[PDB]
Amino acid sequence: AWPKVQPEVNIGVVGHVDHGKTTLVQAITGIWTSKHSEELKRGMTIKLGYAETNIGVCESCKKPEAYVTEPSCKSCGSDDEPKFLRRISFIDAPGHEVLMATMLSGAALMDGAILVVAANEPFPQPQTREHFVALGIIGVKNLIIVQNKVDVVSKEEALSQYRQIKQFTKGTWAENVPIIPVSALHKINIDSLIEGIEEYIKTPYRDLSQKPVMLVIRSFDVNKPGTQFNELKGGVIGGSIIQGLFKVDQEIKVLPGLRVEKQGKVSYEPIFTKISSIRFGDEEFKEAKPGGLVAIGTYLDPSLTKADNLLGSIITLADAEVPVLWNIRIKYNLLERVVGAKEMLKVDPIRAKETLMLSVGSSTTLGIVTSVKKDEIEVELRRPVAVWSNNIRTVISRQIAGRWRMIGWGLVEI
Repeated sequence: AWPKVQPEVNIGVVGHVDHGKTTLVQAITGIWTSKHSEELKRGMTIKLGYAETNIGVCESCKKPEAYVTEPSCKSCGSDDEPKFLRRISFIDAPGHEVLMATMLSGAALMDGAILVVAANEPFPQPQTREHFVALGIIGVKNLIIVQNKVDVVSKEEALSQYRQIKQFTKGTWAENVPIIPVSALHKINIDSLIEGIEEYIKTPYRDLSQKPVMLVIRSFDVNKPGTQFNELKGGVIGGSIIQGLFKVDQEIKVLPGLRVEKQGKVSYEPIFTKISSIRFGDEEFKEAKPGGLVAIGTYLDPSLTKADNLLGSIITLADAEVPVLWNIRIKYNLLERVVGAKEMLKVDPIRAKETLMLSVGSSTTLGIVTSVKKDEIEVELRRPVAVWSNNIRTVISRQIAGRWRMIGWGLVEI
């Protein structure tokens, strides 16, 4: 039989627009990501397209048709349970995305991604061009492009566009990202896509002994109304554990933690508690490894987690040693120009004393530059950040126009 495991990789599905990639996940998995009642029935995630699947292969059958997301090979005249390969998860932002300071999170929670482009529209649309650029800044690796809606266009018109795409990736990091053509609506060529995810978005190497760290992307008071006081449950933390391993019953802390205002002056107190449960989807486990979105029960005053109070923090083992710097040094690489408004605008170098909005892990906190050099800048943060590792990639964003737009990335120095 196939196992009851947690997902081991997160794949971000970055689409052009609407439910034309909400149904692509829905097609690979069979459980709509936008407006999924899986948030009501174990799976609370706002704005989150979070769905998972098991991936197997019928050894007895030919590829790509040999891949299955189900324990069955009937698809190809075989009653042999197929081989299980892994369980994966997809993440994507609903319809007119809104992936401004939300997509930046995917940076940490994304072992690879999928950029879906409409095959019956001119390539590359505006949104597509920039989506492309955001994946460079995010530093996302494994990428696959998907020509959606190819059954609505001629093999030649489909092939023609293919060319433009390859002629766009020509020169950039995605020089050779594969382009897989499908039809998410009427399910055309979905097998090749599963074979593609298997070949191009392999699960990255994991060191299960590394300092356990988890990025909290959601948190809340799981209790319902009318609950009798002596029957309440501790706050629940939702997020993706990045490195390390977390077992139920461990002593953990939350960084930066709880904001304190004593003596008129603002300070942060790390929040300690213990793990009461680990849950990946509908299934409860005992260990949480990097892989999908995990819901963690705690002994925290629900009042501390209610309405994502903790979003942006990071969970680490109680004893871990993680600094939280109100001031950080960054080895950056700015962007030449950024598309927007009329024609693809130019980026001004880092001005001293200007306000930037940087994002470490799942925390985008803005600060003030205090020092500027060719490769390094020093920023005075509005809120402290927990620097769990040394070269934690950061995304620098300036408010060009009225929108906070990405102007480059950088590595945090310590």
